[PDB]
Amino acid sequence: ADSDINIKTGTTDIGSNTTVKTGDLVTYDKENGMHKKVFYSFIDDKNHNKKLLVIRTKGTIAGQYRVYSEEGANKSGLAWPSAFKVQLQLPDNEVAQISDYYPRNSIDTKEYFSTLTYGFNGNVTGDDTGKIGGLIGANVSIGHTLKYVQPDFKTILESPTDKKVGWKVIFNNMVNQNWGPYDRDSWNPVYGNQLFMKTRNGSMKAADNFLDPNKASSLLSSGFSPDFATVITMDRKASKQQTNIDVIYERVRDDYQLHWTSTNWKGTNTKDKWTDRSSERYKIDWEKEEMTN
Amino acid sequence: ADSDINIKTGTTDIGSNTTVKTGDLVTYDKENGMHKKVFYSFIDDKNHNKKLLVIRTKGTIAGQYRVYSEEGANKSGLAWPSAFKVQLQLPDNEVAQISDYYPRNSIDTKEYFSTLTYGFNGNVTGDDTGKIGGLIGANVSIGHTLKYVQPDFKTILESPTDKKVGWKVIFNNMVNQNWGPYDRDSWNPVYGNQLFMKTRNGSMKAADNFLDPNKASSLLSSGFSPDFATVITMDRKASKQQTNIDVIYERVRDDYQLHWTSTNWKGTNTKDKWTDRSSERYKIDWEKEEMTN
Amino acid sequence: ADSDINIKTGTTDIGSNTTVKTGDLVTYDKENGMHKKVFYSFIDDKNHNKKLLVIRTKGTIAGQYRVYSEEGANKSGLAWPSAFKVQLQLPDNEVAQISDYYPRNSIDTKEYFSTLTYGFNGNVTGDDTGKIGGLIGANVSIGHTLKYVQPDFKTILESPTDKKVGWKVIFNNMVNQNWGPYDRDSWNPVYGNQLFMKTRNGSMKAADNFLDPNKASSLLSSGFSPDFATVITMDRKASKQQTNIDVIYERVRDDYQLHWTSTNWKGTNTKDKWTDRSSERYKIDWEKEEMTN
Amino acid sequence: ADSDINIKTGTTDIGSNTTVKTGDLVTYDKENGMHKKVFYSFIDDKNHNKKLLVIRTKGTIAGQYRVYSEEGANKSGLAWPSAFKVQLQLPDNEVAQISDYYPRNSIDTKEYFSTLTYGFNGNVTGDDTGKIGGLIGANVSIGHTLKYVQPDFKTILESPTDKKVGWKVIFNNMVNQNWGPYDRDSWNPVYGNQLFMKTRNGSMKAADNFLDPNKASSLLSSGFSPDFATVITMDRKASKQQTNIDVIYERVRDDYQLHWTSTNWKGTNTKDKWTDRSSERYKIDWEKEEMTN
Amino acid sequence: ADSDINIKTGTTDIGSNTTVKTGDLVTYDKENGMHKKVFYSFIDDKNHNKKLLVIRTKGTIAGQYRVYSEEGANKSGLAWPSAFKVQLQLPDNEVAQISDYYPRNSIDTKEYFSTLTYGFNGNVTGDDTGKIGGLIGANVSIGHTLKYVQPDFKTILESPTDKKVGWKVIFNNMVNQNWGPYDRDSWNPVYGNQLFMKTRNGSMKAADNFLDPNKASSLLSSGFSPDFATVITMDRKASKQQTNIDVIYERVRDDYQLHWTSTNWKGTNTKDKWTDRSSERYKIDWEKEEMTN
Amino acid sequence: ADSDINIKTGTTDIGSNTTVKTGDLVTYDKENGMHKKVFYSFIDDKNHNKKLLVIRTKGTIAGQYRVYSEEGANKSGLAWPSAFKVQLQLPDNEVAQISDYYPRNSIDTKEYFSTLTYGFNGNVTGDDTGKIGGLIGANVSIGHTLKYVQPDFKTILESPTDKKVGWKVIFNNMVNQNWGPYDRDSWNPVYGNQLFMKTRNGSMKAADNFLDPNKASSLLSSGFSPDFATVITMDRKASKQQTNIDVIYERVRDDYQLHWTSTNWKGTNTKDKWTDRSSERYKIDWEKEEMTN
Repeated sequence: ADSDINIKTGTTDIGSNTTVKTGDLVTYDKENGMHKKVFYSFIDDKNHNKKLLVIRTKGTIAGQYRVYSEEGANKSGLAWPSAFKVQLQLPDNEVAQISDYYPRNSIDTKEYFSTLTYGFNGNVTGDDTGKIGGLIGANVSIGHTLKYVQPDFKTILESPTDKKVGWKVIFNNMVNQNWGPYDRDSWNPVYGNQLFMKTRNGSMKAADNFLDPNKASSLLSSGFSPDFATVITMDRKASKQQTNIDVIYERVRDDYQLHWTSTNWKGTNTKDKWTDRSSERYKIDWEKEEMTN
Repeated sequence: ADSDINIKTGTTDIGSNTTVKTGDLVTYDKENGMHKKVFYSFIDDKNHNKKLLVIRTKGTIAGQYRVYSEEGANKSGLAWPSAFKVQLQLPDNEVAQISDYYPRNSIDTKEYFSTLTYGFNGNVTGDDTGKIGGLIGANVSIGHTLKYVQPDFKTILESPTDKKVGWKVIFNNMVNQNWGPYDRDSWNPVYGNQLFMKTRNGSMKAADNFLDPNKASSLLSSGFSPDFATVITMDRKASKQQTNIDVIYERVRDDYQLHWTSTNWKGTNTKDKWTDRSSERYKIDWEKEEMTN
Repeated sequence: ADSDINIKTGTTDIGSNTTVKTGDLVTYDKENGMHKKVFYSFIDDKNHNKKLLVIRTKGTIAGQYRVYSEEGANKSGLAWPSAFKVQLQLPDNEVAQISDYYPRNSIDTKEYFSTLTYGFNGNVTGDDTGKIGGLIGANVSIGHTLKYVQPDFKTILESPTDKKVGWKVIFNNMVNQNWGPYDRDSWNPVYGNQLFMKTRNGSMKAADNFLDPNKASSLLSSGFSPDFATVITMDRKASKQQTNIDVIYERVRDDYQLHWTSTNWKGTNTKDKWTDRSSERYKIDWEKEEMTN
Repeated sequence: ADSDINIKTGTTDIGSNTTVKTGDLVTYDKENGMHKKVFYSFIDDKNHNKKLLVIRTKGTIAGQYRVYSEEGANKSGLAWPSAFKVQLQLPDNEVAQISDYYPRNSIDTKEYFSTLTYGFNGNVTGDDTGKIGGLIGANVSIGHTLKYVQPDFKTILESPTDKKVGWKVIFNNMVNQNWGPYDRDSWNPVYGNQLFMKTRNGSMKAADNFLDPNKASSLLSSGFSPDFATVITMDRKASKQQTNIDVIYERVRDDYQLHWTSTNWKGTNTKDKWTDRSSERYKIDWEKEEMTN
Repeated sequence: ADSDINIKTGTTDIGSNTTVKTGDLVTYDKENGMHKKVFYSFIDDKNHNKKLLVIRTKGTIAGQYRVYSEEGANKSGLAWPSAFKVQLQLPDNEVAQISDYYPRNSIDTKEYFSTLTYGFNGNVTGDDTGKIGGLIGANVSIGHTLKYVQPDFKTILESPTDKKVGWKVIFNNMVNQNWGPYDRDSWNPVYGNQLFMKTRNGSMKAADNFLDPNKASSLLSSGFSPDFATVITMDRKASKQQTNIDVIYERVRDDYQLHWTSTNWKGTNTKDKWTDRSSERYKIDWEKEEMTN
Repeated sequence: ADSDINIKTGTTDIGSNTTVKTGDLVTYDKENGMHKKVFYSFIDDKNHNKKLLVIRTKGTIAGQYRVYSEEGANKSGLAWPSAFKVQLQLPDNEVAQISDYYPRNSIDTKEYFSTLTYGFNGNVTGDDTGKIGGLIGANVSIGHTLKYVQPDFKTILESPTDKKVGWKVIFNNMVNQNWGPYDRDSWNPVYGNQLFMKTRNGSMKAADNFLDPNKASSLLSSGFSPDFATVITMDRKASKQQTNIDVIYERVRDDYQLHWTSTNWKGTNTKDKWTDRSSERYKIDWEKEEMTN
């Protein structure tokens, strides 16, 4: 921080004594169930070597966790979102550049416990018959415990360039009725992948043996709301002061099936079965300081 | 955060050098037990590409946790709120759009502990006859503990569109006298669903074996107070500057029944038995900057 | 928060550039042991569609925990506060409305631990007579732990309407000398309800066997200090600009009896035996911005 | 909080555009070992319906933990502070009223853990004589752990009226050299009350077997420093604009006695054996805005 | 802190009453997969004895966790980033100097638990054949537990000079599907280094038995975003007011190889196999207050 | 704090309404590997009885952990930093004085847990031969656990005078691959001091059996960055308004050696084997308010 290097807090920040122009653009993709919103801000700070545009991609991508197929009361399929993505990209010829973005990837951590225990113990015995016993034993033990926190979905910044940047919010693992957690590769010889399995031996229809969406991550059904920031810089001398930028909102769905094996339910999961993409092109005008679609 | 992208904090926010018009609208629906309040704010920031309206839906929806029927000291039923909802909807023909909302869905997390321990141990026996013994054992154990916090109710943002948005605050699980927690599906072969059961063998009227409301989640009886924000944007060039919007407050009740088998108490719960819906239309005048009903 | 929807913090609040008129009104009800204080504030913000009055009910209701009954050396009774209440009410012929209140009901939570542990272990034996013993075993163990924090009293907002609002701070459960906790229904076949029982077999007068107030929640004796806010809105065009409002401070007391049973003490608790109600009418003059009693 | 009811923070607070007059009055009572200090502030805010006076009582009351009696090397007594009190009282004829005070009583909490564990385990044996053994067992258990933090002294707001208010800082319990905690009633058949017992059977004089003051709560010896605030309101139209108020600082002492039983030290504690009271009258002049003694 | 030495906060910071010149410079290195961004700030504060330039190196270095080799179906290698580095260096002939930098190295800590437990116990036995028996045991244990937090990567400031400074974010250790953690030296006689081994006995080809990147530190694949700051000072009297500086972004990759023994999978890791170096020369002009590349 | 004594925050602090002159002085000692930086500030506050100079000693001293000798494959030595020091001293004849400094020594704490557990257990046995067994036991246990956090290095303020002040950051203890912690006196009869021993039995060259620096405290290699402040006061009437001050940056290295015992590695540590001192003289001119070297 500025204070760490003996400089007045905020001394190096951009934006002071500058008139900032903001805007809001909303688009609803019915087919893809995506409410997409861009909130932008043009900052042309004259004490800065470039014009700046901050693009905040928000809105909400519905989850759409849903039983889609059902062939027999012993077989059914469930579609669920294994990944949500937001990506922005400047066409090859553009002179403006991706300069910054937030959030970024943070370094995870874990706590580790190492334990060593020494012990001795004696023991004198007897009986109503006069006999007397004796016991002397020792003991040692080495314990190791690992502790780490894990979110239902991980928010990752995709390797950016000066032309593109993106974020993917991917399913990590999830608790199923106080068990697991489970993930896309969880496997049990008897039950297979129990990720979204309600009962193991329940005797009901297949379509009726999936975890209640309310008892699972809310992003799976109701959805995830992007809140990412992208900073584009533009030279004041660039010959062309109009820039196009394409934005993609995407949902990748997995296929989780449950079938009855005469004795119990067994679950299977196939990755990236379906991909839903919604694309929009925005026109950036650095002279009028407006963004449109 | 603005500071993460080297921008002066607050530089991109809307509302400066703007006169904000606010207002309060209260409606009480006695039949449905709902105190409904709208707190709105028109922000027509000329440096923003559109007019802005912030609609805050508050007040509170009574829980209405009560014994509604009773067919003898052996049977009785209890109605309880399994869900509270608030929805805002713009008629499809409106040019105005839903642009943002808060709160949204947050990624849940959990703690995982994996432990591995191994030890050795000596032992020497002996009796007053000169006999000497000896024991040598070793062991290993693998253990894993899962930890996660669970609210009694979950606050969820439903998949919004540019015309409708909503929230649902649904019953999750609950502690019953230091045991459980229990949920809508909890089932015991002997007692059934004990969620709101006061005693297991209690020898009293059935209408009196329901948990004391003071010992259960306060939202079940006294109620929940919505505190949601919805932002609507409007083009300043739109020919028609009046917008209608409907707001619905809702309560979904389950049916928890208790009957005396002959040896103990057994509980059962029926989902979404009743739905109380209170709707109301408001008129948004973007030129006068006022909301009415 | 305003920042969550890209708006400058505070942009939406009421009160700026407004002269606020405040007042203090204190009333002491000796018979009911109640110090009742109203702190009011008139906010007539011309950019808000209505006049506002914020009423803060404070002061403090004495607890009055006491050994009031002494029927011989084997019987004695203790009166204690199981609930404290504060209620505000507008008459039915009023155009003014209850618009907001604080605090409200919060969603409680609980932490849950699920553990699975298994292990193996060898074991060879031998005595000074050639014999050699062997042992091989395994083990599995499932365990779950429920953790939840519990306040001595719970502060609850009762289902409000546009004419009435209220809070009740009710006894939840309490620790009795490093044990329990106990509540209004704790029942032990031998000692009954030990909520406020000092000793179990002590040989003293029944009146001297109650828990020292200094060792129980301080609200039980010294008392609870309300700190609630109610906001009332009034249309500036309504014919009458005067409003009456009744405020009621209330204390509900239980009766904890202790009796000697030949060998030890046993306790019983009777619910809501007494109710100390203290009401007062206030006049609100919206034109002079004064509140009086 | 004001933000909870959509009002600009601080809007309803008193004190703006007002000249506040403050003062310090210090008194040292030698016989009672009490440094008494009053810090006052007159706030005559013209947009508040009454004049206000904030009286803060500070200073320090010496603990005075000390061996007062000695009867040979077998018996000795120690006087210690079990309570510190501060009270303010307006004569009954005064029109001025006590309006608020701080701190007040807060709701205490506790943590409760409920645990259930399942357990199964097999086993096989076989000596060198070729005979095979076996063993199959199961197990189950329930555990409860209560956790709660306990201060050495509790700060309590005594039930106030519109004429008097006070606080009492009472001894709760205390750790004695890692043992305990112990309180005023602690009892052990062998040693009695070990609250301030240095050793259980040390060979020294009684007057030398009391716990080192440095190893016990600092309030017991060096003392307690009150930091309470009392708010008094006054009608501006009151004919008489002078007010008298008495302020009392107090210390209540218990009697801890030790005596050699021939085999070990035994402790006894007598409650409220001595009370040291220091009262002083102050004159409040609401017109000159000064307090004097 | 300034408050610690009785000085008004910020009193000694640089930057007040100074016009600061800032700039952004973005460069994308396709061959090396690096988005490089320099955000600079010239602060020529006349009450400071020298000119100052704050250089912040940001952007992001892709991780590039990939399967580069595959000699058959039973042997494949994975290239992964063991270190990310950012360095700045002023030619040795420059009069300008590196003055400060952030972050720096912080002192690590660890928690230590030492336990001593001693116990006693008895046991009285008796069989239906009138036989009685006793049992008296005793024991003592000494436990020791070590707790410490371990980031997947460590951020280290390399020993700087007045001409060169750098940081290195090096792989520390990581959790592999709840096991481990593992590091570059982890070794098992059976499976070798299991750092990125998906299965121990799977029958898939080698190239398909590497841990899925989504289940490993996100810096390994998507990458790390540098956020370092360097402060350079310059004498205002210096004859040459232009300075060259080289900035180097680097990625060091290890080579983790898997091969099927015939019974299971065995992994090995080769350190610093490859190094990707991306260097760039910037021109600093202290008179014009701009940086260019 | 000021607030604790009813005084407006910052009222007693120095610096307001004063023009502060600051400066940066950088020196790099190549032979001792020390980047030395002084950031100073002259504060001549006219409402303060003396001129002040705040000197902040920063920069960083390289750790320099390294294999210095390799006499054979069974013997090798390692040099490492056991202490880092920064000292300032005013010559005996100087009238200026050391007045304050930060950080200072903080009082350390530890957590102590004392436990007592007792219980009972019955046991009924029986077999096919007809036998009927029985068992009754009792048990008591006393456990103590000590918990305390320990930094790898301690930062200590050396005893200052009005002419000298200093800080020493000394090696405390350190975890070695999950074991230990070890310190400078750690000793095991078999392996001796395992402080920086990589493997106990490893069959490689001694020069290759030292802990990987990345797996040890970062200060050991990359170095420590001082961040200390000392304030010097000067009488405005002192005849000589020039002051000399000498600054020392120091590194003290220990010698850690490893030799092969023909069966395993054995570590040894020799204290303060080497000392690297870098001294610098600065001239303080209180009239021009500049500092030079």
